[PDB]
Amino acid sequence: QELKGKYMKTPTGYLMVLRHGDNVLQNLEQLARDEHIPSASFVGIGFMSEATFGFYDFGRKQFDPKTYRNVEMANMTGSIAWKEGKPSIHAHGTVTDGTFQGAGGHLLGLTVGTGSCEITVTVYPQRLDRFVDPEIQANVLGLP
Amino acid sequence: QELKGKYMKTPTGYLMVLRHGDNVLQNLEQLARDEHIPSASFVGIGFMSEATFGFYDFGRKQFDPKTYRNVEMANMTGSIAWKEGKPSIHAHGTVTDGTFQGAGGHLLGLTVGTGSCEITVTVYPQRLDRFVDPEIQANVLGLP
Amino acid sequence: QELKGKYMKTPTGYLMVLRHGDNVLQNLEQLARDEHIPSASFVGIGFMSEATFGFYDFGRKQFDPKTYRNVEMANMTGSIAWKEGKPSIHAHGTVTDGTFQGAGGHLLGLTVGTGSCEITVTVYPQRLDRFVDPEIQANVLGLP
Repeated sequence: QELKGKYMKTPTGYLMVLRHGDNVLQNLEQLARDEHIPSASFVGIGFMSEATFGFYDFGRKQFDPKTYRNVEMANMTGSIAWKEGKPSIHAHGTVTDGTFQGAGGHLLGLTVGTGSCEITVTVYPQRLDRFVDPEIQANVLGLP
Repeated sequence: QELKGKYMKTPTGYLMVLRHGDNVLQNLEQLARDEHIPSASFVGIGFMSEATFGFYDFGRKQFDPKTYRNVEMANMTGSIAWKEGKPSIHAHGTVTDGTFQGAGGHLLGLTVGTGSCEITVTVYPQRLDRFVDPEIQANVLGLP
Repeated sequence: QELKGKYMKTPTGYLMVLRHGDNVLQNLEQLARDEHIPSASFVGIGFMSEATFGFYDFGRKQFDPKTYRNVEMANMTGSIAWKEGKPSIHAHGTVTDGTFQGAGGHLLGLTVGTGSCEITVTVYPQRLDRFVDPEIQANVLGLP
């Protein structure tokens, strides 16, 4: 019942409308599990109480993080796939505040604020996993 | 005849190409009315003579606005729905100038400059309204 | 064989996953030629070893360019069409670095770094050309 009222089936996939306090990537993980999404693309917009990005450091194998608060999310773009049996969301975003200046990159997590988040999901029939590309030491989406 | 030559039907919705001087959100409103769009998602790009954003102030119930001139629109992302019988466009954007620095957020209005605006519209069969969410005092897209 | 393993057919078009060292717009040109794409929209994300943008100068008929290195591409949005028999890609992007500040605009070229690039392509049945709009001295996508 977690996702009750938070999405609708569309001809090409789903439309999701998340609400105050919803954890965006976790709700996309739950959609993947509830609807058994083989793989998907998505885009979205909304208003976030917090958005955390990471810039990956290959040397020390860690994301350097940064958190923004009470920001408009001008765009999110990403994919749904799987890794080790669990949903594996890969999302980027662009956020702006009352200066209107943009920031963002690779999303680690984000939470809807006093607003909503509209997400347009295009679902594919192929079950896709992500794997570590040994040439670069990063996760990449595998295609058939 | 307003929209003559400005869009084509696609398998999933429409593709719109707006031209010098066109008011982007107003042309999306007109597409909604002319094609009786129940609801839709969209993304787009273009070059704007002006783009006006707003950062909403919940205390005084007003957007603080900011206008940018002669800017590339690196992305727009949004939705078409209805409110009180009229089209209700919810759009965000990201704009850049000759410094290449990004800015944007919630769009209040924008006008195509010496360029064009390409808009990819995905149309859904469900008629959707936006409503004020009393928990947050903001418009949210209602789903069935 | 250039594009072997780099894309899959989807119900609405293609999904492309480009890899370290791939030239993004050139690979989209090659997809257009290999799959005889009449026209298309796309969005994408990835990590770029370099991304070059241009801000067009109408007076001297040239793009002023700027190159960013080792950047996350928070979004790309664009279209595939044709001009003089050759693919004509029109793409914008938004990139961020370890400051998380955003930059971008009109893309002249970009190369995948130690990462990948996921591209969601929506294909239309209509063959579209771009043409110079004599009122503005810029290329615009022509519609039927």
